[PDB]
Amino acid sequence: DPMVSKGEELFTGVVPILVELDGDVNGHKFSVSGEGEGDATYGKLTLKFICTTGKLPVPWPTLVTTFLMCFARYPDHMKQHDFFKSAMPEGYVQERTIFFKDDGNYKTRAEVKFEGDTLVNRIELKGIDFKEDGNILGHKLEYNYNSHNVYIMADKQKNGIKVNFKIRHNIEDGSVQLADHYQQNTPIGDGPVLLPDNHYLSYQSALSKDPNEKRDHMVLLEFVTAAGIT
Repeated sequence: DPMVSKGEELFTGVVPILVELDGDVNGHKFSVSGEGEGDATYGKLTLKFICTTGKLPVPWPTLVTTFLMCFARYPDHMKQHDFFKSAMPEGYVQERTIFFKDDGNYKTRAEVKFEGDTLVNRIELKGIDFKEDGNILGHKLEYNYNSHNVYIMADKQKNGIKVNFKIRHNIEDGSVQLADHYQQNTPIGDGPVLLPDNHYLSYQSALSKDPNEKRDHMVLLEFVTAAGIT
């Protein structure tokens, strides 16, 4: 498949990754830069993020889903369903609303595209209607992360996809903070893209810290594999 070849071909080895985020949550402004690498053959991503403005005013686990689905491992038998890669190098827009249960919401807009050999994720985030002393602005979420399926369907009319999933963030008291994700992606270029049958991505994410790093930061390791089409 001379299409599967093209995007495939852009992702067959280790690819450098840059991430930039500009954020405002209830007027608390912040910026984050991230670097690392993706290896889509194994569904593997290794990333480190730095708050460049000082203290991050929301919990790092809240930004995991915002901070690269083109690095998912699609089984050979499902390569016709990989929208993300098909959209490259010109890229795609990823928009979300993230509804924190009994709290505020993030709205994000990201452009994911190649800049030379580097895969870049540029993000604008706005959060509103958060509680002062709630789980997010009150920093009550644990520094950990649960494994999660992400469900993908075609959105024929935006020539793209829609994505939906729930994340449960562990709260320091032993309870959980639901973060209900609604997502849409659309290609940036006018070139043909793959429009998938319904399927899911399985994600596992591990969070850590760099023992030499004194700035507020997060180290993220993610494994991601497409399935649900046997």
